Amino acid sequence: AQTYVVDRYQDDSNKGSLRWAIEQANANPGEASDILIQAVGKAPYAIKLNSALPEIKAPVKIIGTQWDKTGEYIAIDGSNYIKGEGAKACPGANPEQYGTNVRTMTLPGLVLRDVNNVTLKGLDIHRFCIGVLINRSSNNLIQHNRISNNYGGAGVMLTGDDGQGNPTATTTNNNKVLDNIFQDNGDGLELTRGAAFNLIANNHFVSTKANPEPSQGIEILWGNDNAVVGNKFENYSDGLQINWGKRNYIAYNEMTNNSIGFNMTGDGNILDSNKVHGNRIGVAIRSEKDANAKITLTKNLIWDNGKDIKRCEAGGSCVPDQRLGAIVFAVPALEHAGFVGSRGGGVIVDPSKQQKTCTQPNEQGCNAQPNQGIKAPKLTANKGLVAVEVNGLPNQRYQVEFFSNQNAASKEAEQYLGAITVATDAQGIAKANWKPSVKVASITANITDRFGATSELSSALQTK
Amino acid sequence: AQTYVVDRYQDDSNKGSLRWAIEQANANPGEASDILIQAVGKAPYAIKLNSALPEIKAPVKIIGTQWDKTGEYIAIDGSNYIKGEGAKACPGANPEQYGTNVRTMTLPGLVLRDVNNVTLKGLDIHRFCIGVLINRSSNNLIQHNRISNNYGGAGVMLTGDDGQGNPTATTTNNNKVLDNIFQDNGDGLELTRGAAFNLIANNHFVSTKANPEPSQGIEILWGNDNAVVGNKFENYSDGLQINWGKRNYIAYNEMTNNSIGFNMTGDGNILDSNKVHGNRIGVAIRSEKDANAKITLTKNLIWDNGKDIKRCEAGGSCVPDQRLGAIVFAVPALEHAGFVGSRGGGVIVDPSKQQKTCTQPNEQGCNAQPNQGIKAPKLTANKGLVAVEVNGLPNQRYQVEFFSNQNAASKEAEQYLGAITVATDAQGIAKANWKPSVKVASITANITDRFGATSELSSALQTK
Amino acid sequence: AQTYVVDRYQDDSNKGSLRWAIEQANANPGEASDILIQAVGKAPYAIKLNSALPEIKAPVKIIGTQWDKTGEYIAIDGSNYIKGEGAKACPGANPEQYGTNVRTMTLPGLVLRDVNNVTLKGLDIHRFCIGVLINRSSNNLIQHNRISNNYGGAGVMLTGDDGQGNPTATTTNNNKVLDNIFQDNGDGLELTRGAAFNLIANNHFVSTKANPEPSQGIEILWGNDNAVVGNKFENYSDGLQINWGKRNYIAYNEMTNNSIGFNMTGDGNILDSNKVHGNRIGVAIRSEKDANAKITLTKNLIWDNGKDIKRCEAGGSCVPDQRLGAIVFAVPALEHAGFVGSRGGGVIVDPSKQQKTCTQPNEQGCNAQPNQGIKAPKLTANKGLVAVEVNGLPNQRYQVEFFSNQNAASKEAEQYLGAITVATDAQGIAKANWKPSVKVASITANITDRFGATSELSSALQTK
Amino acid sequence: AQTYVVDRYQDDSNKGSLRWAIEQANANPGEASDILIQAVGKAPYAIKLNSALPEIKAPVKIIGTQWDKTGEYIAIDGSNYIKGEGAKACPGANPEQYGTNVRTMTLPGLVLRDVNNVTLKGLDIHRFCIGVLINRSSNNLIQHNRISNNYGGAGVMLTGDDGQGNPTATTTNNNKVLDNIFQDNGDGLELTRGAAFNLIANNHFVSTKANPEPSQGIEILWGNDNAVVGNKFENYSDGLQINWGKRNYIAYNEMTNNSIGFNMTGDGNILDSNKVHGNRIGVAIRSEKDANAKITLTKNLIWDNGKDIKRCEAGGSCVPDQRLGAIVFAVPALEHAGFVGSRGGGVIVDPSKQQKTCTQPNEQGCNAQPNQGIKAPKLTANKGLVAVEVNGLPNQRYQVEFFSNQNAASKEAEQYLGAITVATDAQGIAKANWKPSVKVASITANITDRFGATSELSSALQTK
Ligand SMILES: [Ca+2]
Ligand SMILES: [Ca+2]
Ligand SMILES: [Ca+2]
Ligand SMILES: [Ca+2]
Ligand SMILES: [Ca+2]
Ligand SMILES: [Ca+2]
Ligand SMILES: [Ca+2]
Ligand SMILES: [Ca+2]
Repeated sequence: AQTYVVDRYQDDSNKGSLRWAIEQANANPGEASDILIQAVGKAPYAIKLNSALPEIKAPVKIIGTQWDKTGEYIAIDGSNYIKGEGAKACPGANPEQYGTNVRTMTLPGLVLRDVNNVTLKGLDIHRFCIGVLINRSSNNLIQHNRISNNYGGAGVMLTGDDGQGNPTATTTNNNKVLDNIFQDNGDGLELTRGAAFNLIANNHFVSTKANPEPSQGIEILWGNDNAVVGNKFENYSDGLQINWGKRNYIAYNEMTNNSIGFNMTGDGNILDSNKVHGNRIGVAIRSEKDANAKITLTKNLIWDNGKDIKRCEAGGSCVPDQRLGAIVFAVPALEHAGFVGSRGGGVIVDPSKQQKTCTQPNEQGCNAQPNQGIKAPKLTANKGLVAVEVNGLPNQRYQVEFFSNQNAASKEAEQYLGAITVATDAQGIAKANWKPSVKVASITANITDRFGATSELSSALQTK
Repeated sequence: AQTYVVDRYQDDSNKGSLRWAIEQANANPGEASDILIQAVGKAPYAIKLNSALPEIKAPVKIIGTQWDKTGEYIAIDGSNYIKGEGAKACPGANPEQYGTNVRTMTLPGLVLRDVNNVTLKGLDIHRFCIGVLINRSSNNLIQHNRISNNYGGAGVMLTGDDGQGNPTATTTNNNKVLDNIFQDNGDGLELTRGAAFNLIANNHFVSTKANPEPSQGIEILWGNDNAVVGNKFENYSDGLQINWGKRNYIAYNEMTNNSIGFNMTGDGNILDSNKVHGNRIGVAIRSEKDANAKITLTKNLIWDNGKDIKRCEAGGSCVPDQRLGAIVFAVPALEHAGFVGSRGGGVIVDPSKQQKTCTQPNEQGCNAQPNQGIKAPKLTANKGLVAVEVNGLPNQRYQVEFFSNQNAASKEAEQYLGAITVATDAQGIAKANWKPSVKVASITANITDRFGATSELSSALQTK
Repeated sequence: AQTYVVDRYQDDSNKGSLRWAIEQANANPGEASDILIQAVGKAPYAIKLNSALPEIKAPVKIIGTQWDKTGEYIAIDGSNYIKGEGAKACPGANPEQYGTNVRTMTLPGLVLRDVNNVTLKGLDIHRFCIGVLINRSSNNLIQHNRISNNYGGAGVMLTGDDGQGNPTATTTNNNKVLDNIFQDNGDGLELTRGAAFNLIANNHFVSTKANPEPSQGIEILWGNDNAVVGNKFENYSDGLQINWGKRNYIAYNEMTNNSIGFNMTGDGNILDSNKVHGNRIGVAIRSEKDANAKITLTKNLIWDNGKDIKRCEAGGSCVPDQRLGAIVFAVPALEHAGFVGSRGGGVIVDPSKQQKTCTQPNEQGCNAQPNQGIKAPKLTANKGLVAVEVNGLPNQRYQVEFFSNQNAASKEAEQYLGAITVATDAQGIAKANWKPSVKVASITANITDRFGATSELSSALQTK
Repeated sequence: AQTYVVDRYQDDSNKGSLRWAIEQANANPGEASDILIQAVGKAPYAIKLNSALPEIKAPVKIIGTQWDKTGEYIAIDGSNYIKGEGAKACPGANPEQYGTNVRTMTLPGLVLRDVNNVTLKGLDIHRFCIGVLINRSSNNLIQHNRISNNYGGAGVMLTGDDGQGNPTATTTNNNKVLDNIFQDNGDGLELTRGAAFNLIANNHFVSTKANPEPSQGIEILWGNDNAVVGNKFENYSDGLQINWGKRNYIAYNEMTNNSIGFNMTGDGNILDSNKVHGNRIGVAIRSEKDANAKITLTKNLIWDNGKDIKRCEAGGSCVPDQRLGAIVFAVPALEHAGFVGSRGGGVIVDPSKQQKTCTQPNEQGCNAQPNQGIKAPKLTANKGLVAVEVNGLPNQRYQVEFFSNQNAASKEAEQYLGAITVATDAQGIAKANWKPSVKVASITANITDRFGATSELSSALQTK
């Protein structure tokens, strides 16, 4: 009824199996049950399934108990029933589409749907299409797990999908995802279709050359009001990509060796104090249909980008003549004309549907320049002070953030120096002087308007 | 019905006043209304109230519109009707008790109760007892405000109090508190009595010599499952104090010039990657009645403490012979025997109710050593390598974290060097060698057991 | 009514005959009656029956009273009505099958069925097919008898057979079989189809060249929870063979001149302190469908085997290239592919039904290596001490038993030296040193895991 | 419902305790439940109870899980609630009586009453009065446990007591007691008041100087039809004592350093092939009221006795002028006149109740010489052969067993040489010659009559 020992790694409905334990817990939906998976035989430890597990329908804890003793995971492996090679193993909702960058809820290892308060600890969710599907499911806890080699939807997919494809705002919330290793998953983790107020923190999102399609470490696709804090993202096309999700607080993450560190859209998203380095582009902000979306950047250390890392599975930058740097507007993705890379397994997008970024203000049938076309400030040396000039809307507040680099040739933002607040006059101009806190080589600055839209960096100002 | 301009700083119910606008919005509880407060007259700008505003009962946005133009706040000031000197201005639920370190919901400036989706922007909530009371109220947004000189309950109090004093878990949730300056409030911000899944981020919590009773920057008192990220905490008795709240994720905060940086209790709380420096004690972990509480510390930079900062308004360290350092167990607070400082305005605690921390095996009538008495590891220099010895329970996982200091005399944790995972044998011993990543002066380490309990730091090892 | 004298060795229903006495006792099922068979004429003494006796249906004692005076038996001889030569005299349940190694309850001398508390003493149950059939019959006593030349089912068959062929667990129990000579019976004694908690002790089970089919001294075929103690077993194919009976305690028996001493399967069976010598194989442990069966050996003296004794009537070892020794896994029997010998009189097994023992871990359609593939330990000389290495599962108890031989070339287990208890670490390794108790020539050891599975013997270590 | 983890060594009714688990299992009497006791803290491991556990009322397995990993026991300790020193801690049914040698069912650690199929594994049942009470309870399994320091009834007491003190024959049966260490228990194990068909095997029954009253390793007191095989008995007053229990098969046990090895009464008991050495008396056979009781000895190796080991807690031999040796008739115990030692804690026997052994054949008011006064045979050297003369009843079978000693002065039975069968003539005489199998120093012999009564040993015959 309440504790179920799993002392056999066979996949059948007889006492001792993981399947059995789940079927037992499911017959007591009211009871909070602990499913305790023992170590059996010798490392490595794996339950190789022969069919999909039944969906989880009780507030259970599935604990790989070996982690408590040696830090080793107990795998739950779908490779026996999920045949195929790479992303071809994972059909989408349309069966001619396959992989991770297509609508799909296919072939999950563990399904948390219409249920709450599930804990997963000590497991390796290995070689499914979706590792863990969390759908209309809240107050769950996923920590001290490995999530590996899931080549379909995502390693962990939190989606508020109502069934019909519409988002829900109050169903897939308040989940925690802590201290997990996400390795070689097409998309590491998805927050999508209304999933909100979730905490994703202190995880390692890593891809290697083994990954069939290295796409997004985290993809936020119409997911909202989440917190993404203190994670590391390596070797993906985009470390984190937002597709029209809103009001997510993304802070103190490290994004490195991706094509793009942060691939951004969506009104109200904030990147705060992240370390973004060793990418082709640090932060990209794309044009989108919502011309009132403001994407905020504050205190981010963004440096040592412009690396030749062209990796473009439904994101990233592979356009050869693409403008590189710390923060770059109007970078194209899957939905944009000019984009170079895969748009998804077995997908053809119609050139008639590919969106264009407006190059003149009155232009029609295009997405506005993002962040309402806000312009980087101008820096000039002025008798040992740094003089900043802001060009924006009239009678408005602007937050000027200053950054330094120890390399005098660098034109990015290696160290954060501090900020000031300025008010434009009736022509939209504001000037101000600012003494450096330290003695430094080059200085950049950007601005954030009253709605939270942040500009690109100014040209570097070289001192001496 | 939907937009209400406030063009008069008088406090009356006639068209144009803040009071009027709120009364109007309250008569349309279904309608989301914007209350837009204009600049009137000359800076500084203040609406000096003559009585409590009516409680907010509609999903409104109260915007100080001057912030959008020059970054200046429009104050809402209770000093006309909240007379008294210091904390004596603010009676508690018991009227002979006063101030911030007592049960109180008295004399708030704005009451958000039994209502959701309220936004406050551009305001200075000045000289009330509680600045903003959020009580059984969810999905609110408090940003770009100043919260000043509130000497009662807290600058912002999020409490699930049911009225009788019992917590509620589903009423006071999913709130955001972002980019605010909290200055000279007795308690900067409270998360209490069940308030959960809130995000408190990128705020400055500061106290000056003007503060009548400088207590806790943030106090978590039976508040749970919250995220506290990227804030700065200066000059309080405790930067952040937890009193028996559970499972809060506290990360990437700076705690400086407090008596205690983090004053901790409560099962499942995690301090991750915080900067804790210039305090008497960096992190204190108190004994408590729940002997199964595990408090986790991981990757925290804790250094330059042991300062002579004795400031003890319901927390802090003022005990003269108190052991100082980075991480210290069994520090007393208000509920503990041996404590030195105020236990609250007009409160006498009975010496019969003051709790003691057990010093001896088999001792009775006391709280166990916290974190289940976990012991710091032993470091020894060993053929150019650093040898660690772990002493814990048998056949268990332990996470050894290594820290370095560039000062060879420092015995704390200035820079985080990395971690290894070890398994104890049948006597509860594990050894491991570990080469420093860099060439450094002194090295410390701690351990975290399988339940998330983290030890104090080892003795420093000087390399020479 | 209560005592019936048998003073005539004719077989008829008139007063004085054995038949008469049994018919009389049967008409008083409530009365415990003594049937006292006198000596009549001169030795040898025999009642030569002309038809089957009626089945026994009262709690009688059938006493051959001559044993009380001179130790001579009074025979009950079926050779007049059981014609045929050898095993061909004894059809099975299927009449085209014949002999002892087939399902059969045919042609018994005395039938103890649906009755309890029968004593047989002082008799020679001679030349029937089954000597004494005990079937759904309990609390009986069989001692000081001879059981001879029964070439069908068994000399004594205790079976819980319900009639249809299914076992019963509570019907054929608590019987005792003590101080009898079982000579030249195909199967000496059977414990089968649920018969449990019986005591078989201090009997001599012997076969000579007269025996048509010398099979199993004792066969346990789905018999459980019995005790088999202090018997001698000579000249059979298997001294004692278990076929999937469970939890029998087999101890302090002598097995000699058999092809196999103990031919073992069945979860929970324990061989304790037996003397097993002068056989082709001492103890064989077969593969079986129950992959969780653990067969335990402890303190057995097993030596002087590897004899050229190929005798394989439904057991034994006749495979020419068969690995020989003290304890050998995966030896084939009747149900196994590769087996060499009779599979039963008039039985053809289908090559499609013959079971194979898996030779690789992932192999399909085969029985696992028995005792879960437990491996013999490794012995090495180590500064005059004996160093043992165990390779097993991680964090487990193993019981290492040491044995010596006075012949330095012997690789078996002549004398039992003592045991130690070791705990494997996280790689499944344990080492231990052990000084011999005596000064001896060669040393072997085995291991028993926590589930009671015992390994084969290690390579011999010669001390020099 | 089915598996209950015990992860806390506190004694209370809250989740995790042993008490809790038992209360839970008791509410599902139909469910077979596993109670799994974890290792908690550091070795040694003990649950110190504060009150009696509730009686066990479900077919549970109580497993100390640590044994599976390192061979260590988890103790269940009654010393907190069972105060007193030594046997004085344990009142009997009469409260002025105390200890182990009195009617008592007081203060058990685990009560198995009116319930079946209980397994105990991996535990140390420490410092109760009765360790485990098995009373009207069957098909239980007790293995791999320690049973220590129980100074009342017995370490393990199997009794068919109906409550009033009357035996039951069908209630306390088919239990197994295997591979346990019984240490410093007053009475190691009891089979009493009708308990039958139990198997007690491969246990170590040991007493040290710590034992307050070292009485009987095993006491059989009106227990019947049991098997006691392959155990070791050291340092008690009697290794094994039978008090009027019947038809027990006691075989292949080692009895050493006791005052008496086997202290015997009771019709139908058989001692077969035991090793009895280093005691004051090897085997004692007492007089008793049942003058038809026959006690059998066959193939026992009994030598090196006559040691000065006077230890007489309700058995043993302490009479100073007592006849010593291998097999001795008419040794007194508790119920006999002439006895020297304790007759039980706080027991006074009335000299009017003390039984006397008849010294003349038709003497009145006394117990007959045991084994019907059977006389040892007479041996004489006869031209290199050994001539035996038997003096017994007329026209009877006698089984002559021959024994040798390698010491020519020894008059006991060190090695078993073989047996012959003789028939007395009308004067009760039988003579026979017998060549020794080996060349040996001295030879003894005894006889066993047709009813199973065995004599003492003859005078030794010295061969030269
Ligand atoms: Ca994607
Ligand atoms: Ca995806
Ligand atoms: Ca406070
Ligand atoms: Ca307060
Ligand atoms: Ca057979
Ligand atoms: Ca047979
Ligand atoms: Ca006793
Ligand atoms: Ca007793």
